[PDB]
Amino acid sequence: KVFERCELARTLKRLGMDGYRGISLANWMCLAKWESGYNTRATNYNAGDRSTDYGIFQINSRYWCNDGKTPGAVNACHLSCSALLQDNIADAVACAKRVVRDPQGIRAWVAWRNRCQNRDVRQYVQGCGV
Repeated sequence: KVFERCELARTLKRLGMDGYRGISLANWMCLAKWESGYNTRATNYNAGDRSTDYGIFQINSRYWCNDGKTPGAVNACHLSCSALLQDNIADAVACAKRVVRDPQGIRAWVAWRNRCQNRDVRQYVQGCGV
């Protein structure tokens, strides 16, 4: 749901995202701040695009998961977009991993290279109390 910044640090560390694919949770948490404000239920919609963002990392339902009746959904994460907004973060993390597993990495969302493009984001997870 709508949690705080420190919760996101332990949330990704509990799943194993802390220091995954060469990136650190510090960059992953700084993105969730502007992406959904540390909110898993946060989801964006589309106007005739068949791509609804679902999850704390805003994942569209046309190239990552399928919400239910989305034909464009490629099912990259292979799951339900609705689970990404649910309290369970496993779908948000499992689908987020697939997004960074590509050659782009953590550069899929523009908000990451706008406020965290190779910036000092270590303070986001450093000093949380894990």
